[PDB]
Formats: sequence, C-alpha cells, structure tokens
Amino acid sequence: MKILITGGAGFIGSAVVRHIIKNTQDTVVNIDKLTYAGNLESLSDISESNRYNFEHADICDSAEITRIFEQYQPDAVMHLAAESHVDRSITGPAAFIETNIVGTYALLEVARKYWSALGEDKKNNFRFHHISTDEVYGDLPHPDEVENSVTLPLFTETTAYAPSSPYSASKASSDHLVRAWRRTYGLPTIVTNCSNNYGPYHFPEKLIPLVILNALEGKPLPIYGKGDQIRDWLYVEDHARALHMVVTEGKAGETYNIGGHNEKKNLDVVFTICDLLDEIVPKATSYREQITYVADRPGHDRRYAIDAGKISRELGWKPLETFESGIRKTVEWYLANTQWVNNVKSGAYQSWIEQNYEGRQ
Amino acid sequence: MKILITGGAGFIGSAVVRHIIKNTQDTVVNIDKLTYAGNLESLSDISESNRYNFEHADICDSAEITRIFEQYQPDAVMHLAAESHVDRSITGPAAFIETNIVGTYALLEVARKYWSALGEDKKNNFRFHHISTDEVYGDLPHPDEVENSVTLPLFTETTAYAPSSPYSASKASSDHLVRAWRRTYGLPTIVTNCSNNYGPYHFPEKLIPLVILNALEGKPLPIYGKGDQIRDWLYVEDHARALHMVVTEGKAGETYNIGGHNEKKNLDVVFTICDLLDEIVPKATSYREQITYVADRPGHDRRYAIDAGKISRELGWKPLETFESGIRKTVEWYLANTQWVNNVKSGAYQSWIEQNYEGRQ
Ligand SMILES: NC(=O)c1ccc[n+]([C@@H]2O[C@H](COP(=O)([O-])OP(=O)(O)OC[C@H]3O[C@@H](n4cnc5c(N)ncnc54)[C@H](O)[C@@H]3O)[C@@H](O)[C@H]2O)c1
Ligand SMILES: NC(=O)c1ccc[n+]([C@@H]2O[C@H](COP(=O)([O-])OP(=O)(O)OC[C@H]3O[C@@H](n4cnc5c(N)ncnc54)[C@H](O)[C@@H]3O)[C@@H](O)[C@H]2O)c1
Ligand SMILES: Cc1cn([C@H]2C[C@H](O)[C@@H](COP(=O)(O)OP(=O)(O)O)O2)c(=O)[nH]c1=O
Ligand SMILES: Cc1cn([C@H]2C[C@H](O)[C@@H](COP(=O)(O)OP(=O)(O)O)O2)c(=O)[nH]c1=O
Repeated sequence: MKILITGGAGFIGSAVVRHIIKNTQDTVVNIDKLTYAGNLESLSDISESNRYNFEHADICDSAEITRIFEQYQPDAVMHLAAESHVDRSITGPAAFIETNIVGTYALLEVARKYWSALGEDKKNNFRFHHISTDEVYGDLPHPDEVENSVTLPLFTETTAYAPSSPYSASKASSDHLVRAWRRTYGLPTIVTNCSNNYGPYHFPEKLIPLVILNALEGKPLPIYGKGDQIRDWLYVEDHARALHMVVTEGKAGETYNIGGHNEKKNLDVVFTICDLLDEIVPKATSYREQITYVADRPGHDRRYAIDAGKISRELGWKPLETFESGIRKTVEWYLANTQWVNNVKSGAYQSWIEQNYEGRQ
Repeated sequence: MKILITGGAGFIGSAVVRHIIKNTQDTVVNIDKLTYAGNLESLSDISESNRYNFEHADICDSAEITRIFEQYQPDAVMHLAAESHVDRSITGPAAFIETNIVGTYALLEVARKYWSALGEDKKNNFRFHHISTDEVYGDLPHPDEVENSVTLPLFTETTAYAPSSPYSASKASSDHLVRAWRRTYGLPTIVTNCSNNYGPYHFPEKLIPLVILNALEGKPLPIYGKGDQIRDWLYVEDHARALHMVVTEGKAGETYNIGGHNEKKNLDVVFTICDLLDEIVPKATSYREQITYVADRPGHDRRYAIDAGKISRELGWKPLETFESGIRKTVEWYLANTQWVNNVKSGAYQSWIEQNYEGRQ
C-alpha cells in the first residue's frame, strides 16, 4: 500500500515513517514543510529506500499537494503535520490556526477531490487517517480535587470536546473538519487521539527532552507551577505501531483513543530522569539540584489520562514498553545521539528558550 | 453601554440592533462586510439614530477592526458575523473556514489586546458574547428511530460537539476558540447556541423565507428528502431579546442554549405556510400543489431540539411568540415587504438558486 504521510519529518511522524519502511511492505511519500520542528536527520536510516520519497511542501499549498496526490496515487493518508507546542500557541497562535485548522481544511479538500475521482475499487479502500491529541477533551478532575476513594474519570472516545489552549482548540477544530467531511461527503476518515508521546527524536521543547538536555548541559529543569500536573505517557514507537494498525485495520468513521495508561506527575517524571542520569552519567552533584520551580503556564490543564480500552478490544493493540523501560531507553538515546542533538540546537531554538524561559512570567 | 456588534446587517444581527436602539439605552457600533447576506435596508428603521453607527468592514481586517475598537471604546461585543448557510458550505466551504473560524480568531485577538489594556473597572465588566448555533451538537435521535414511548433527548449545554457540515464544523471551531481564549488569557467570554430562527428580514435562501417567496412567485417549494426532518423554531425577535439579556446579565465563562421548544417537521412547516397563503392570498389552486420532493442534502441532520432550561431558570428569559403566532407574522411581513425582498434578491441570488436547485443532485 502507498501511504501519503504529512509531517513525516517530525517527532511522531518520523517514528511512523521509520516503522513503515523497517517493519512493513508499504511504501511512503512524506510531505513536510520542514518548520523549526522538521528534521530530515530523523529519517537518515530510511531516506535511501526505494520505498520512501520525500516532498518538501506546505499542506496549505493546494496546487502542489494536489499534484503530489496525482503523482504518487496514495491508497491512504496519515495526517500528522501540525504546530504542536502549547507554549508556542500561547504567544503565537496564528501559526496554529493556519497550519492546524486551515491546513487540515486544505488537505481535506485535496483528499476529497482525489478520493471522489478514484476507481470503484481504490475509492472503497481509501482511508484518510487524522492523527490528533487527547488535549481536545479538555482537563480532567485531579486526584487532589476528589475523595481519596472515588475513581478518577478518563478520556473516552465519547468524552465531550473542551480545548483549553490555542493549540488544543486548533486540533479540536481540525478533528471536527475531518468528521464533517466524512458525514457530508462520505470521505473515509478515521481519527485517533493519543496521550503525550516521548522517546527518540523528540524536539527539545517538550518536557522530557528539554529536561534531559538541560540536565546534561547543567541548566535549570523548569517546573511549571507545583509540577503536580498529570500526563499519560506513551512511548513514541508504541504510538507508531498503533497508528499503522489503525490506518490498516481501523474502521472508517471510527475514533480510537491511544495511550498506555501511564499517569505520572510532572515532578515525578523529572526526578526519574534525574536519578537515571545520576546513575548513567554521575557527576559531583546530583542533577536534582537543577530542578527549578517557575511561573505556571496560563490555562494549564492539570490532568490528562486516556482510556485506550476501545482500540485494545477492537484492534488488539498493546504498548510494548512500560514507562520505566521507555524512559530509560529515551535517556540512553539522547546520550548516544549527540550529533542529532547538536544539529537541532540552532540559534532559533535558543531564541525560543529565551522567549519562554528567561524573565518568564 | 457601548456595544460593538458584528454582522448587524444580517437576519439575526439586524433584529439585535433594532431591539437595542428601540428598547434599550445602550448604543451600537455595527461592523458588517455586507456580503450577499448583509443589507443596510434591514436597518432602515434605525440607521439615523445618534446612538447607532455603521462601519463597513471585514472582521478579518485586523488593522481596521483594531482602529474601530479604539475609536468607539465598546463595553461589550456581540459577535454574529458569519457565513450561515449549510447548503452554501457544502459547495463552497472556504468562505466558512475563512469567516467563521479565522475571522473569529482575528476578532478574538483584537478584543484580547483591547481588553488587556483597559482600566481595572472597564476591564472587569467587559464581555465578549459569541453568538452560535445548536448545529455544533450534531444530530439527535429521530422519532422514527426509537420506541414510540421513550423520551427523545434534547441538546443541553453539556452535550458533546459533533458537527455534521462544513458550516456547523466552522461554528463549533469558533466556539472552541472563544472558550480557549477565556481559559488561556482570561478574556470574559460568553457563548450562546440557539435553535433555528425565522421571521422578518430573513434572507430568502433558508427554508421558511424561500418557501414563502417561491410560493408567491409560482415556483416549486423544494423539500429535501421526505421532509420528515425536524427543526426547533424560534422567532427572531425572541432570540434578539434573549441575546441582549445574555450580554447584559450573562455570567462570564457560561454557555446558554436558546430555544422555544418548538420541534416541527419540515413538511409540516411548509403545509402551514401554504395554508396561511391559501387563506390570505387565495388563488385557483392550493399553494400545496407547488411542493416538490428533491434530492436530499448530503449529510443532512434529521433532528435538532434545544433544551433552554438553563437560560430560563438562570436569566428568566421566555419567548413571547408561539410558532403559530410567529409564522403568521412572518408570512404577513413578507407580503408587506416586497420592496425589501426585491432589494435583497439580486443576480447573484438567482445564480445560487440555479446552483443549488436546478439539476440538483
Ligand atoms: N507530541 C505529542 O505528545 C503529541 C500527542 C498527541 C497528538 N500529537 C499530534 O501528533 C502529530 C505530530 O506531533 P509531533 O509531536 O510529532 O509534532 P512535531 O512538532 O514534532 O512535528 C511537526 C511536524 O509537522 C511539520 N509541519 C508543520 N506545519 C506544516 C505544514 N504547514 N505543512 C507540512 N508540514 C508541516 C513540521 O515541519 C514537523 O516535521 C500532530 O498532529 C500532533 O498534534 C502529538
Ligand atoms: N439563521 C439561524 O437560524 C441561526 C441559528 C443559530 C445560530 N445562528 C448564528 O447567528 C449568527 C447570525 O446568523 P444569521 O442567520 O443572522 O446570518 P446571516 O446570513 O443572515 O448574516 C450574516 C451576516 O454576517 C455578515 N458577514 C459575513 N462575513 C463577514 C465578515 N467576514 N465580516 C463582517 N461581517 C460578515 C454578513 O454581511 C451578514 O450581515 C451566526 O453566527 C450564525 O451562525 C444562526
Ligand atoms: C515544556 C515544559 C512543560 N512542563 C509541563 C507542562 C505539562 O503539564 C507537561 C508536559 O508539557 P509539554 O511537553 O509542553 O506537553 P503538553 O502540553 O502537550 O502536555 O510538562 C513543565 O513543567 N515545564 C516545561 O518547561
Ligand atoms: C433551504 C432548504 C432547506 N430545507 C430543509 C433542510 C433543513 O432540515 C431545514 C432547514 O434548512 P435551513 O434553512 O437551510 O436551516 P438549517 O440548515 O440551519 O437547519 O429545511 C429543505 O427541505 N429545502 C430547502 O430548500
């Protein structure tokens, strides 16, 4: 099967591309604009494959995207291209509205026209897989807000949308467009909403990779508020396996939440990374001494937790890593890939760090 | 109070403006792009008031909208500007993405910057009222799908978003942006979602005005599918009263569904109109003879029904008209306002009619 993937040069996208080329017989055409988050180095291990092709393009460029669809004749689409950082969306929402909402709209129109003109066979089997986030569901009650006996709620596929940030509002909106295109035009769409991802090739602006790199560089490890906020951590390679399973076996019109049921408090994750580094790269003092509390994120969602029961019983997907095994693999990966890390740390990255962290709130 | 209203030259917007000038002590600055749906003739009753000012502008024009906010120094905003026709959104979705989503974003940013620079007093009392639709909730179970005994569900403020069309997806997206701006920046926003409106100054592309006018012009009365689909009808003047009540007494961060609990089947509404015309403007044959069953709307939502319990018990709002009283007033209004009709109908209107109805599906 020929799969057209947008955002394949990103964190999760590159994992999807590497997985497809290494463990399947499908082919891939990767469309990526190469923003600050795009990195062809993350695809170095498969870029030479005859089953892989790269197209440097913007999903908003309708004419070019249209041409690419006609050239490669994809059997399915996996849409991961997006602006993904909540903190960047707070100070610069425009890029999120543009890429996440308008860009998904532009891609949907190209896909709709393409799909509509396909032969009976190919048309019935075509699939448009929209990759999304658990953040569209809003925030969940926190353990410190309920009785120490009551069972905390989880995000299910029927949980009402209630996005808190420009980023999550942008993704929620994109999800709606995908479903409306399905209901109105019949386009065979599938939507997945996954918990936080972590692992190899993660851009150093998200919690885990930022903490790992800052720790090694002797810099502060910024904790928003009290660090008691909760996130559900899924290893990126596990997400990638789930995504290929969904695009291949998922049912059109369905939604599948993806997660490994691994709720963790931010501070706990940071301590875990620090202890791992104290063990692997010991120095005079503990990396813990770099933990630093800083002003909280405006509108911060205090708890995300995904119920992946549906995808488990319907597709049989199960994560292979545990947070313990995954976080160690992640720390080990960054220590073994200083080449990749040094390249992704440009003056642009430093400017973002100064913008979001120095003189912070 | 100075109220900045967007889309005040439209159907509901003009009713809001007329209500404010005629029945309150508040002032108004109307911003409208004057698309096919914006007609200054709908505001003839109050265009000369010293308490009314009109600004011909596009909400997407940030520079101009900013200048307007600074000049008039509004105490509140009532955002009604939008592309509102589901059928137009099916064949031309771009305008909906642009105006409903990106336009709302653009307006939210101008309002945020304005609100943030306000003095303590004016800043605490400021309100950004987003006018929306019940269509964001998706479709509801239809009477012919459930036991003739079970109680049919209604749309409540906690009903999950599930937009079916490009139009409703566009509005659902705008709603999310408004709530996200509140959660992230603190902007004091309010969102209302109302059922279908009908009454004076309704553009002739929606069911009721189209049927009334086509009947009087000896043209077909186009029924999508079997006409067994259900809509909840609220007289436009009742909506206007509710809206001013909300912007004035509504609580920041709250959502209020608006409706009069008047579920009706499309075919029944058409028969009611035909009976009224057979009575008021009798001819050789019944107007019913012009009814024609045409291809159904793609993705057609079969039933909308709003539960207005919350706004009723919290703000004390109640509709003054019944569907019986309102529909008769509507028919009488069109019979007496041929001048307005002829001024709003144009060459573009006939192009839309041919596009959507002739050789239809
Ligand atoms: N990172 C997470 O924990 C997480 C969790 C749930 C869902 N998601 C979703 O998964 C997808 C991928 O996330 P990610 O973390 O890998 O993002 P990322 O920031 O690592 O990468 C984004 C990628 O998209 C590309 N891109 C951006 N705008 C583009 C445009 N206009 N045209 C083409 N390419 C464009 C970038 O160049 C980059 O390669 C997104 O849709 C995101 O919302 C991410
Ligand atoms: N008509 C209904 O039954 C109904 C029901 C529920 C909610 N709503 C909502 O109520 C609001 C008004 O609905 P309506 O029926 O009166 O619409 P309408 O079609 O009658 O009028 C839309 C108005 O917005 C203006 N407009 C469009 N794009 C603009 C832009 N970019 N900048 C400035 N002005 C622009 C038009 O010129 C026009 O005056 C909308 O937000 C709509 O979604 C309508
Ligand atoms: C980037 C960052 C995040 N966080 C917190 C905020 C979130 O609760 C959690 C993960 O943030 P992040 O990686 O930005 O992911 P997301 O916002 O999608 O969940 O870590 C910090 O405490 N400090 C930081 O420097
Ligand atoms: C415009 C139109 C609508 N309808 C139906 C579709 C809807 O069920 C109902 C009202 O349609 P419409 O006025 O377009 O409003 P909305 O889509 O917001 O509810 O009337 C017809 O049967 N024929 C027509 O020509």
